[PDB]
Amino acid sequence: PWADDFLAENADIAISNPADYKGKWNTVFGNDNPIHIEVGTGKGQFISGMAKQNPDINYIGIELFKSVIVTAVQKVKDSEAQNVKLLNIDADTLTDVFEPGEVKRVYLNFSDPWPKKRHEKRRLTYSHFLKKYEEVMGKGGSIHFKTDNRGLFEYSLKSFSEYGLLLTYVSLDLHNSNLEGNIMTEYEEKFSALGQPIYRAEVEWRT
Amino acid sequence: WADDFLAENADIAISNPADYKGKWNTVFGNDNPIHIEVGTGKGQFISGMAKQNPDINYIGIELFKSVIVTAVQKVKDSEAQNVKLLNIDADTLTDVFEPGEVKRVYLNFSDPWPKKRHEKRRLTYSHFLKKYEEVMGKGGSIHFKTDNRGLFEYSLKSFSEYGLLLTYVSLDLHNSNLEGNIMTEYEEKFSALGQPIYRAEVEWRT
Ligand SMILES: Nc1ncnc2c1ncn2[C@@H]1O[C@H](CSCC[C@H](N)C(=O)O)[C@@H](O)[C@H]1O
Ligand SMILES: Nc1ncnc2c1ncn2[C@@H]1O[C@H](CSCC[C@H](N)C(=O)O)[C@@H](O)[C@H]1O
Repeated sequence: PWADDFLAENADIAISNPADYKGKWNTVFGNDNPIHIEVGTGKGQFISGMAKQNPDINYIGIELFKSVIVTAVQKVKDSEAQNVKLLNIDADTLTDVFEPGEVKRVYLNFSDPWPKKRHEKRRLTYSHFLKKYEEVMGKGGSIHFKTDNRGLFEYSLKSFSEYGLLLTYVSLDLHNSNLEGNIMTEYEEKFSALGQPIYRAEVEWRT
Repeated sequence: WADDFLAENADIAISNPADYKGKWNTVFGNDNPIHIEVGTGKGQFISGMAKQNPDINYIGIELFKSVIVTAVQKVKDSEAQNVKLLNIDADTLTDVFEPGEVKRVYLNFSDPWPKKRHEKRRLTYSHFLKKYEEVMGKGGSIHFKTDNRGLFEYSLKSFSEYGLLLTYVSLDLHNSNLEGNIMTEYEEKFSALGQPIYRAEVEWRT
């Protein structure tokens, strides 16, 4: 039972035309709380938790795989969170969806590592996407990155440094470094069970 | 008192390094690049890198004379002539080298000084980052490896805040194949129990 008409019925959580609201996302939520976005909201357990945890922040999740954003809309439907919208769009469309400074933070969780050299350009921490984040947040923004992948994290650290961003937080073992209020992602729960360390970085723009 | 073998081996352990500021090419006899290690220890590292790379001039610094003696002995057993050693504190680096005279600085398993009041004693603190810039110029780099998650985590932020560019970073050095890697004494000990060894390379922006 493949369900795509499901996303049309819940068009109040899954905005089927997000480009229309560029510059006007404050009207979409009804308040001017800061908008934080997650670029890879696979299954929406994280975004839902951060919403319930922080009612005074407006969360917008982005997902490319429609097979999995469906699960995300269901978690937002169950959590009854009213400060969560979801976009089934590609990260390259960020500048068509948000005006500079409309976004205040970007959350990156367990993104695809694309280990091969030819696929650096597809990594969500590559300078192309680093630019897209600068273009929607301005220089008053930050990136909150967590991943299990040593390769992707190692690369991301260099990529942040090369782009000129300031490292304000870095953990090389998140579940042994006490972080108050940490919402685990689906991928975080599984690789945590595996006893593998989870890396976390906070990176922000210089001003 | 006494018990110093350093006077007899004054050709490896330079007992007056401030005299040679600006003139270290005369101390070696060539213009091979000068790499320095801060916090040498028993000298296993500096000796290995010297024998491995005869075309680089290595100068190791150590504060405790009890342990630099072991370092001069390892340099004595190896036949490397491109190793000098200084029994001095990292602060006097600007009294020993002219800007641009040093090309790289090696930091291995430095003291972490975990509590906040002793941040200023850490060898990756902005004070020392300046001292390294002042002896290397903008053409220098730092090659840091340590077992300490705390110190590495801090150092990465410290490098970023100071404005240095991260060109290499390993969060598991013995699973990331590094070809020219010479293990330090402390590296061998913390390698036991499989603790991960972190490594970073940072260089100045231009
Ligand atoms: N360019 C892009 N735009 C949007 N989503 C993307 C993307 N590239 C990858 N993704 C999505 O990002 C997710 C990363 S894997 C799942 C991560 C999730 N935070 C978790 O921890 O469970 C995948 O669902 C993938 O399809
Ligand atoms: N400011 C300073 N100047 C010089 N040496 C210092 C120093 N602070 C600490 N040290 C020395 O640096 C060493 C740190 S322990 C590391 C030993 C060696 N690098 C190894 O990896 O095996 C100790 O010998 C300590 O006494």
